[PDB]
Amino acid sequence: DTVSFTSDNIAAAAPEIVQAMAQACQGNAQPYGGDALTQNVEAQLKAIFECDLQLFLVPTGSAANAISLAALTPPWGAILCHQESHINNDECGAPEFFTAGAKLIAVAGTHGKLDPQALTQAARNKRGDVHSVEPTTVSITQATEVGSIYALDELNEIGQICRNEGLKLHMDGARFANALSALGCTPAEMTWKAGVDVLSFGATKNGSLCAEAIILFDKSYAQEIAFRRKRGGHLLSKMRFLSAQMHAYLADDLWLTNARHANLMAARLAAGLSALSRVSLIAPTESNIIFCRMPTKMIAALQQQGFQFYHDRWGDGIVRLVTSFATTQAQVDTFIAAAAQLN
Amino acid sequence: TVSFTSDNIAAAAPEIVQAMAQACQGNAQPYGGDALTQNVEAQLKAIFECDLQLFLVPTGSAANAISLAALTPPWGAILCHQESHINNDECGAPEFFTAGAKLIAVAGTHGKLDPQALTQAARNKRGDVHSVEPTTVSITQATEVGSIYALDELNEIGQICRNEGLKLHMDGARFANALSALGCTPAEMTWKAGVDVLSFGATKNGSLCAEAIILFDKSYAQEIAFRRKRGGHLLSKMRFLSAQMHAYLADDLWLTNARHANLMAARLAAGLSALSRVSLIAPTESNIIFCRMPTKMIAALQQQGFQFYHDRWGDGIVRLVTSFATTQAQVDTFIAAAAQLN
Amino acid sequence: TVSFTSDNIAAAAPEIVQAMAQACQGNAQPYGGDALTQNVEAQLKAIFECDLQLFLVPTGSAANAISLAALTPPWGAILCHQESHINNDECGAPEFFTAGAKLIAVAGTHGKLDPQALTQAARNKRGDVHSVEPTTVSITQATEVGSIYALDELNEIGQICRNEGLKLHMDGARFANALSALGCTPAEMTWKAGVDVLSFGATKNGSLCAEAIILFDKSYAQEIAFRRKRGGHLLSKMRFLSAQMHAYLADDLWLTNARHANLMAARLAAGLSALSRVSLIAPTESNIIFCRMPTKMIAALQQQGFQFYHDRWGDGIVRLVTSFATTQAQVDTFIAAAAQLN
Amino acid sequence: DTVSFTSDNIAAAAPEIVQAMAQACQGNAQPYGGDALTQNVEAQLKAIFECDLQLFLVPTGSAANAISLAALTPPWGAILCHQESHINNDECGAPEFFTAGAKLIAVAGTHGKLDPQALTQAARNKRGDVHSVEPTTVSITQATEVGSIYALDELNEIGQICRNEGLKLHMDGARFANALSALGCTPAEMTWKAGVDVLSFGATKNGSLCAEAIILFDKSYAQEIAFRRKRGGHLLSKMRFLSAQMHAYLADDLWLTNARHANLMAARLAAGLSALSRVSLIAPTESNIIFCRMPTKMIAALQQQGFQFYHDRWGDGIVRLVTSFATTQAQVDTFIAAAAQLN
Repeated sequence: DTVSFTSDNIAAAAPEIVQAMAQACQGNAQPYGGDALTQNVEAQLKAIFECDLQLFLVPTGSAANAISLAALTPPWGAILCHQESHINNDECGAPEFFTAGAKLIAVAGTHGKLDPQALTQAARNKRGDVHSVEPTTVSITQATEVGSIYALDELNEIGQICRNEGLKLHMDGARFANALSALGCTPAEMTWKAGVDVLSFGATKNGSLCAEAIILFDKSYAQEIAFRRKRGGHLLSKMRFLSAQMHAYLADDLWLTNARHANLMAARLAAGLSALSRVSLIAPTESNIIFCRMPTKMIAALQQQGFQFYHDRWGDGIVRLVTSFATTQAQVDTFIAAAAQLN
Repeated sequence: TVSFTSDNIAAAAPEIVQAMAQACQGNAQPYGGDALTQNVEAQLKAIFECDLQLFLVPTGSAANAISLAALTPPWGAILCHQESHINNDECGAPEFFTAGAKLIAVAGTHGKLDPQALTQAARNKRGDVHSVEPTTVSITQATEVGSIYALDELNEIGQICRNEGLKLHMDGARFANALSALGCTPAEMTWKAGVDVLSFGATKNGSLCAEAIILFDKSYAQEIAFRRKRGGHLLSKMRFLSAQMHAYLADDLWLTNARHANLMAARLAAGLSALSRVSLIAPTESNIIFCRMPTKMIAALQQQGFQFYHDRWGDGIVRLVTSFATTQAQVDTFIAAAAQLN
Repeated sequence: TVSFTSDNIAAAAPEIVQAMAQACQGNAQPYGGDALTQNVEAQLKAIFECDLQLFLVPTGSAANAISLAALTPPWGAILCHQESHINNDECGAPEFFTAGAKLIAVAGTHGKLDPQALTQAARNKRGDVHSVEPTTVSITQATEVGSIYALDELNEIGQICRNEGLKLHMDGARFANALSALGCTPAEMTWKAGVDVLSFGATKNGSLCAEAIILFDKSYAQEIAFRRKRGGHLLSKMRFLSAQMHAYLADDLWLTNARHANLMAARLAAGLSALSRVSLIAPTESNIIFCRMPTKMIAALQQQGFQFYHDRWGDGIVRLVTSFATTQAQVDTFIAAAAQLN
Repeated sequence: DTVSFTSDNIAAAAPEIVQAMAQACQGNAQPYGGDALTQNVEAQLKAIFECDLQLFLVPTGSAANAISLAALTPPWGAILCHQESHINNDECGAPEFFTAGAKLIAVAGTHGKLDPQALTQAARNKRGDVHSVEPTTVSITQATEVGSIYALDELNEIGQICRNEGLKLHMDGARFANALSALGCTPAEMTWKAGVDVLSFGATKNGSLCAEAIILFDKSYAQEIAFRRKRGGHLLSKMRFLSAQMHAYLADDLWLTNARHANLMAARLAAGLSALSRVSLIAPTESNIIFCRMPTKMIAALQQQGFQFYHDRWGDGIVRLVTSFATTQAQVDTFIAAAAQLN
């Protein structure tokens, strides 16, 4: 039962990250992010993104989305996003809670990526009608929930659509490092250079304990996010224990190394499974998330052998396999050999 | 730099950070599905001598707002003290989670609620559709100024909530500091007095960010679970919040850390009150001291590297907060520096 | 000009404005304490053949938002059609009153929910703390596309709500148009089918602004009474909202206005459908008609002075809505003008 | 049968008000304020207040207060008002609901007014503190709930405080005309000349049915008030029947005449009572609201004779008497004669 591909949050934290917390719990520090360790992490993130920004460390990626969307969306506003996006399905209405009831309008798109024409139509729809909610913000997940990745030309176009229609762009980066490692571009080209204004920098699924970051590029919303982070109960007094994780998460490119390894194990797992006759991939994997089609008997037999994964959410035969930074080749190859015998 | 500003400046106890290292191995079911979250819940059931449900949260203000949101309707009112944490230092976190409930201040001394004023506030404009209806009460134990409710005052507040059909929530951010001074069992300070939901605090008493919502009336379990997730306070890697709480309760570490913090405040106040120009404004009950000093003493102590809060309550008024990590040398140093400036 | 945009452009019925002048004499107890508001409620108890509770509101959007808010928790979900009014033309009024409840669109043909698609959306991710919990269903009768739920279709939805622990709300802004086309009793259309709260619409059928929240499950009476006051929908001089509803129901005037509106729509649809280039999306059931016209014909009718809503649902799709004041000459003028354009 | 002085909401409309809705009935009109009568009413208020403004007709004065405060106050903001204000007591948290949970902070003051020193102290309190809500808006009631009337000097002083502290000033004017008639000033001097940004122009208590007006002087919140009026359910389709009330309300100075009559019948009622030996006035009468002390037996006898009033909400023997536009000199003389016989 120890071989699981349900999610990347089942894994523990990196040894370098837990040791940073043990080295941080020394002496006294000014609470609520006014310490020296938090200032170093914000300055380090500025050099990584090659621009000025403001750090808002939060304990949950869902809170990183809800606080970000609340600073940009008025209660009468609308948040354009994908139907399968995380803010629309697996947050228990956390955006609707923080935005004081702003509506989330699902926009058509393939492979978890917003279609540019469908986004422009949704943005201009009923603009000027007092009887309708007004689209103000667009949310894109990078990497997407279905294991796909926006390319640089796909991100730049969405940003331009936001510019032309007066919309704000928020990037859900719970698996940000997986998309960055698969493209090899700089973090700036994948964020603010493409038009992203607020970024939900995710680190928990990539090796941290709970240290998530709201990376704000448009500092005009700084007062909003700061007040809304405290108002939501996400301003921790002993902040240095969340910035200790992020400091080790960014040191020596540990975050890039962890994400690269997770993407390799997923490509190895998808290669071994798609080679089977009765198994097919819904799309070639680009991150650490795999969506494949297996015969229904193969799903039940694999779960009966101890393998844990997510099924029966996206239809019949659809199985989601997610690797982590701590996934070993033995775990991947064992899952391949087990499904091969059933084939 | 010797500081008595608050207990949130200290780190965690060495056992707390080490229990996370042991929990940092292997894979575990996320969002509280691990056996460690089940253990700390079963451990808290044995401590409070009753059945309960645990909801770990990162901050104590989140524990308050989530607890109050499960008990208070939007058209309801939360009866609390004027100087309470939920009414001042949360940026309207209760008003946010409760979908706009109204916090009504109730008169009282030393951050405590007066039973007469509470009864008059609970019965004000009952049945009137034009006014918000009182529904819940919030008390802080120990209070924001370090005062401690007696078990007899908690029973009276609890009986008022039963007579008026209200719900009782306790802000236990410094729960351990009040429990050690009373020497009573946790059950007598909570559900035996009538407390329905408890914000079990541990951060100030030696944890990194382990706060707990202790629900005694399990009829609100579905609302707390949904609102904690809806508010973004449901962490995936729960075993790292549970590992802090496991070491926090193991071998009575929380009772020892609190007894040490309360004891260090007693020595600091007794040594300062022995000075001619230094007097105590209120008797020290937990780990928060309120004393009066000469204005030159305050500036001279802050030039030497001593940190504390002063202007927030008056001229010459100085607040000193000791934590589990304040040493006997740090207490005697601040006293000797004040004695020289005397 | 001759307009078929909506039935809210119409005047007030002469009997409605007459009743307001008959009620502007003397004093009366405010906020519904008068004898006229109590008479209108008792008059509705006899019409619906059951005990109920009346909550007069100035707007049908508020009637939907207040009703759904009393039934939905903030972490809950409202199951409705994609083209429903609460999901399109209320500026998030349900999301506002419900403190951010998520409106989930359920598949359905001709603006009517599919029973098999509704039962799947209710069971979907039940027990998942990460997902919003479906709590209520909202069906519009008559619907926005001009269709009408039959009695067997209303009872099936009511059974699915009872099977999945859901609460049923009925949007009845054009409730009378659906009742007159079926000829059944108001009880058979509402609570007998399983409806728990009804947005009884009267403005579009000849009233100025007297909308009514008819509550059959009186356990939510306290919620609605507090939420319409909390939303600013509790008028002091309510005897002038109940004066409209009294004349609205007097001598079956509301049934006479609705029957006339449906007959004028059947006349308009018959003449247009007989034309060569004009097609009906579906046969008309209420006072609302959706038809397909050539693009040149639409602009030509707009250039002659005729008013209707277009380019909101597609190319060539035109919505024509008749009112109680629509004359046969206005209808025959629109038929003759569109016929000349062929 | 019963001669009541409970409030001015028990009365009906002026004859001109109900006759105006009958004339605005005939014909078809564009809904949701698109008709010509709603525009003409807005044009009249531009001439009455001698400035450019925007009109938002609402059914209740609580809706006028809550919608106005929601446009000015952010969710983390704070509303400064009096403890006994209508928004803090008799609206069932309507301001808290429309503002998405903004806090209402009570400011000390006498006769329902705000003290300038206590207001500056509440505005400067805990500025820049992220843990505390930030004061953003001020709300004053003219005339106050106890019938007291702000002077023009007191109104201008509060306005400069709002400008010195970056605050927005909203005025609750449910009995606006009662205060305007006694001061004898222009409507502009009472509102925007003193710094009022949005006004809850009240008319129901002065002879209307439900024609309450949100008058916006700072049209930067125009888009926000329109969205918040519709989102709250206060955008009526057949608005030509709310503006028809307001057209007759403003025609031929009917609103000034009704308010003067209400203030006159109150001054006559207070003069005849204070002359009696056993009933005294607690405060000088300024508008249509009176406060007087009576022995307990006189209250019970007046209650058994049919007279209606509030008698135990403020103290021992404290009786509040409220006159309206429909109060006659026969109704005033009858109440005084009955109380004189009891004396």
